Parts: sequence; structure tokens; C-alpha cells
Amino acid sequence: MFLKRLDVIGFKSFADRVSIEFVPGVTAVVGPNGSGKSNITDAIRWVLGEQSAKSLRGAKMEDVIFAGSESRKPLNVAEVTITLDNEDGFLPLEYQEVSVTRRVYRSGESEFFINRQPCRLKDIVDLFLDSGLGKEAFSIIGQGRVEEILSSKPEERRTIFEEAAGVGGGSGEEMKKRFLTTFEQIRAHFGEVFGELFGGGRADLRLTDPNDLLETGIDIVAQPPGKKLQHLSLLSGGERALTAIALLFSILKVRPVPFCVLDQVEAALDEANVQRYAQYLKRFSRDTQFIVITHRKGTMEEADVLYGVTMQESGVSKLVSVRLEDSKELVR
Amino acid sequence: MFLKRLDVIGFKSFADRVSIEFVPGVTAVVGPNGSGKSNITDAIRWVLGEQSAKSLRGAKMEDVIFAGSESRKPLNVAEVTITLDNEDGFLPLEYQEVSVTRRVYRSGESEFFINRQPCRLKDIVDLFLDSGLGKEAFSIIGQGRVEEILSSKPEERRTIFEEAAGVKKRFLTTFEQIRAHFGEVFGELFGGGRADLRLTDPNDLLETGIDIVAQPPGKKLQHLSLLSGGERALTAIALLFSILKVRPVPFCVLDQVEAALDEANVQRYAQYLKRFSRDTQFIVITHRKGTMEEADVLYGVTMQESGVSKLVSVRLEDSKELVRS
Ligand SMILES: Nc1ncnc2c1ncn2[C@@H]1O[C@H](COP(=O)(O)OP(=O)(O)OP(O)(O)=S)[C@@H](O)[C@H]1O
Ligand SMILES: Nc1ncnc2c1ncn2[C@@H]1O[C@H](COP(=O)(O)OP(=O)(O)OP(O)(O)=S)[C@@H](O)[C@H]1O
Ligand SMILES: [Mg+2]
Ligand SMILES: [Mg+2]
Repeated sequence: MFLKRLDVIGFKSFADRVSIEFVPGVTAVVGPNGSGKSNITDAIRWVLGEQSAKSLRGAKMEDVIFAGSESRKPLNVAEVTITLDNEDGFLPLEYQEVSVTRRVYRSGESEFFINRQPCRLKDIVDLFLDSGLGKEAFSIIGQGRVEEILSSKPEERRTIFEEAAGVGGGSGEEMKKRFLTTFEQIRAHFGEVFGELFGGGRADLRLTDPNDLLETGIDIVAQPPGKKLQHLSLLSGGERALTAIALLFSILKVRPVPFCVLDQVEAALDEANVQRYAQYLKRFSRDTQFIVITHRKGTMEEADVLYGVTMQESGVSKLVSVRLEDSKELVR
Repeated sequence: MFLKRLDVIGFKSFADRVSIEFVPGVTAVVGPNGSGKSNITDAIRWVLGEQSAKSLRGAKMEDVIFAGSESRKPLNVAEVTITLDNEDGFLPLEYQEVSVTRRVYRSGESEFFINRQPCRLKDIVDLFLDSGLGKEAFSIIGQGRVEEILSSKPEERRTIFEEAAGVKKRFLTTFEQIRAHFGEVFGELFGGGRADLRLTDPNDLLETGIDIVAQPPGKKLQHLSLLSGGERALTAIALLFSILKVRPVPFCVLDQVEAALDEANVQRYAQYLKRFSRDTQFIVITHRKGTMEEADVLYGVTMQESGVSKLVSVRLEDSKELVRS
């Protein structure tokens, strides 16, 4: 398993140190509104090298430091440490176990380390630059954001595919071949994944400009069971979400990543679709490590470990391992 | 005034006429993904006079005509009729029952009727002008759009308050009344904590923006943006109910606005919804049992036949498949 551990101290609602051990397969995170779950996903984005405070729902980076509660004073530093297993050599860093630590102080000062040795933010970025982590709409799906590829411009989608393809002269010719090759693989998987998730129907991808692989956009076409193909726009909230999930899974088949974070991607899905999704997720989890925030029983039942996050104390997150038989209040 | 009936004929997935009777109180519409529920809210927007096909998920207005399915051939006309109780003379017509019809043909013709007499789109728009009906973030909330006011820039928030007010001098009066409610509604919804609305520039009111302050119980005030998905959703819902308190409407359509809410917050939302239905009729699309439990009537939308929507009254105890878990 690639993601071994996440240590969080003073980051947002986690005033006290929490240490999260991940398992192979599916790690599910559950809990009531406002407890600190999405904050964990932010901690992951941050330690991987996120440079935009707004991407972390803040205005300035100092907003990610625990700012206090009715029961506590604000802290003046936040620290996140992620521990990774690089036995295969997935990283351009020839250590067995890799750790990355990021800190920020209320002064605005920051510190970065790789395996305990001080480094630059750029070193952390460079370290993960081609790993696949932790890119939105690719390896980390934010809450509310599952439809982001669908809502993108066709031209925007080409760029996603290019990046998944590892993309002048006859090198340009080579770039064309790679893009098309990756595009054909993804397209092929997309049709199949769509069918499995919906229990039928079909989906496909199209080039908007077949004459120009540099400039073409990508159209998405999807036909749920029983329906006539119509504009993607006319599809329902749940149909659009499940189409987005099919496309995501397909991209991850073609361009694997060491772990994927999914923050309530199944919100729009009905009971039948969540079940198909959760079983697919479980199968997929053999290849790729998933960390999911979920409120759905169907997903929780497929989980290899469940962590409940709560805020008994005003403003402060607590994380414990929980059994499903008594998470019954956390079932949507 | 209230909504008595909606007839939907050939509109989107409703190939066959479906006639939906409404009760005052809360009507919940339930069913599986892709079954036709949001399409019902689109029919309402459309018959009230919506001009933008894009607002209805289409590209051209023709897109709202049943376009065929695996089972059924495409149709060439779509028609929606809404029927309203005008006993009180809410509407400036002397009829006690008012109906409005809109049609579109695949060939491009339109018809508009008020009480069966042909009219223009403008006459329907003018008819409902003072009602406040079919206004996004006000009297209708589309799927996925509950945070529309919260995620608006302070200046854009103002315009919404203007439509709510009636758009000098009128903004401010409306703002202050909504502000006075927002604090209470936010507490009642969360079970505590404090919130407020603030004017950026109180000295210029054709221009100034509105800031929103929201602090859940025991938590400390930071940027609105740092609140959780469920917390922002419940805040937006508090603001919506605050708007409805001051600029009330005869009916309000809510398409899965409680999606981000946990079970406890759904329960508080749903009880609040029931109480609010004293003054306003609610038609809600929902998958949540707390909401279904507070509904006065439940309608289940399904596609037994591929691509074609049908609706029937359903019992809660027969709808366990539909309850989100
Ligand atoms: N710098 C900070 N200091 C203290 N608390 C914070 C800070 N930043 C954010 N929070 C709080 O952390 C709480 C939990 O945030 P999230 O992790 O977004 O909640 P969640 O568990 O994802 O809840 P959902 O999406 O409603 S089920 C929110 O109330 C924030 O207000
Ligand atoms: N003109 C049309 N002809 C036939 N079908 C249409 C037309 N317009 C939309 N639809 C279908 O309506 C379906 C979407 O229905 P909605 O009413 O949005 O679903 P929903 O019941 O809200 O489902 P959710 O949001 O996932 S629980 C799509 O699958 C479309 O194929
Ligand atoms: Mg969240
Ligand atoms: Mg819908």
C-alpha cells in the first residue's frame, strides 16, 4: 500500500494531533456535518504542495491554522506529515519509506521537509509532479465537484487527457500518437465502466476537431439504460454524477495513481446506483488505494476500515476507528 | 393563492399526459435517478414563463419536447398547464380559478393561454410579476444550486435582494427585515449559534454588496468559505427561509436542497419546512426519510417503460427502496 500514514497537528479543526493509518483497499471516513472530514482531504492537498489558499477554502495560507474555539485559544502553527511506501520506486527518490512534512506559522513563515531534511516547496512539487498526486478531477475529487470534467469546455478536457498521456516536428507526430492512443484506451474503458455502473446503457467520447489533435476538444456522449442519446446537459443530477465517475475510473485505469481521494462523490446517486458503484470501487481498490468520505451505507459496507470523525468538544476534531454495526447513526 | 394542479403532456420525459394534483402543505416527490423528478420542476419554470432553454438544461426550446426513447417514438408537441386557486383575488383576474398553458411544437409554433384564451408570453409574465413565483434562489431552487447566494460575490447578492424587494429605498427596508429573520432562522436550524447579514457600503445602495456572517454553535467566526458542505447548505437554507419570511410566495419548489445535510440536520430542516408550510406551499424533490416523514403527500416518479415518466401517490412504508442510506 502506498499511503501508509497521515499525521495532522494544528491544521484547521485538528487542534490535537491525530495520526491516521491507512490500510490496503478502501479507507472510509464518516461522521456528522462539520466534523472535520473534508479538512483531512485539505490536509492531503496541502502536504502534497497545494499553493492556493482558495483551493483549501481559505483566503490566505494562515487560515489553515487552528484559529481557536469557545473552549480553546488559537494555535500558531499547523503541521502535516504524510508517510508513503515507495518500495516499487513510484517516486523519483530512491528511499524505501518516504515522508513529507509541511508547516506554516501564523507569522506567514513556512517550513518543508522530505525525509526530515529541510527542503523547498518546489522540491515537494517536483517530487509528486509526475506521480499523479494529488490532482483535482484526477486523484482527488473535492466535495461537490464530481461533475468538473463534464462541466469543463471540450478544449479543457483535451488538456486533462494530454496530461494523462504524458504529453514540435515528428515529435509532434509522436505527441499526436500518444494522445490518440491514450484517448482510445480511455474511451474503450469509458464505454465498459459506464455499462457496469449503470447496469446497462452506453457511453462514448468524440474529438470535436478530428483534423487537429493539438487543438481538438473532447465531447462526452452518454446514454443511460432505456434512453435515446440526447445532450449531456439534459441528463439528471445522478446520471451526470455516475457518468463523471465512469470517466474518472476510466482515466485511472489508463493512467494509474498510487491513491485516490473521493469526498462524497456518491451524493447524487440512488440506492441501486450506489450499490453498483460501491462494488465497482471495491474491485478497483485491489489496484489502487482509495480514501473516501461517505455517508452511504453501501459504500461503508465495502470499506476495509472505517474512521469516525466527530467534534464533541467545540471546534476540535476527534478521529477514532468505528464499527459499522454502531455507526448506524452515521448512515444517510 | 396556491397551486392546485399541474398537467404535463409531451414535456421532456413525460410522453403521456400526467396530471398532478397538489395539496396545501408539503408535497414530496420521490423516485430513482433519471426518473423525471427535476423535469417536473422544469415544467413549472417553463409554464411560468421561463425564456431560456439553457435554464431548462436544453440548447433550444425544442429540446423540451419528448424526443423518443428505446420504447417510444419522439413527439412533436409539448404542453404544460398549471391551475391556481384565485378565490382571494391574489391574481388581478376576476376568476376564482386561474389556468395557464404553454405549448411548443417541433415545427416552432407556440401557444400561450390564460383561462383558455390565447395570449402572449408577456401576458403570463405580467400575470405572475407581483407573485414572486419561479425565482431562482427565492421561490425555486434547482438541484445542486442551494449555495447560489452564498457563493455569489457580495455585489451579486444585492440583486437577489432587489428581486426579493421588488426591482429605492426599497432594498434597505427589505434587507433589514431579512437580516432580522436570518439570525433567528439560523439558530432554529442549527440548534444554536449566531449569524448576521452586513452591508458593505451603507451609504450607497444601488451599488453596495452584502456580507454574510455565520457561526455554528461554539465555533469561532472565520470566513464563510471554511464552513463545511453541510454547514454552508444549512446556512443557505436559513437565508432562503429568511427571504421567504419577508417576501413570501404562494409556492416554493426545492429540488434536493438537503443533499449535503446529515440525518440530524435533515430532521431539523424538515420540521422547519412543515412549520413554514403554514404560509407557503412546498413542492420538494427528496431522497431523505426525514423529509418524506414530514410530507403531507408523497408522489413517486418512475419509468416502468424505458424513458417515459409516470407518477403515482405512494405510501412511505412502501417506499423504503427510495429512502437514502
Ligand atoms: N483554521 C480553522 N480553525 C478551526 N476550525 C476550522 C478552521 N478551518 C475550518 N474549520 C472548521 O472545520 C469544520 C469542519 O470542516 P469540514 O472538514 O469541511 O467538515 P466535514 O466533516 O467535511 O462536514 P460535511 O461536508 O458537512 S459532512 C468547519 O466548521 C470549519 O469551520
Ligand atoms: N426532451 C426529452 N425527451 C425525452 N427524455 C428527456 C427529454 N429531456 C430530458 N429527458 C430525460 O430526463 C432524464 C433526466 O430526468 P430528471 O427529471 O432530471 O431526473 P431526476 O428524476 O431529477 O433524477 P435525479 O436528479 O438523478 S434523482 C434524462 O435521462 C433525460 O433523458
Ligand atoms: Mg465535507
Ligand atoms: Mg434531479
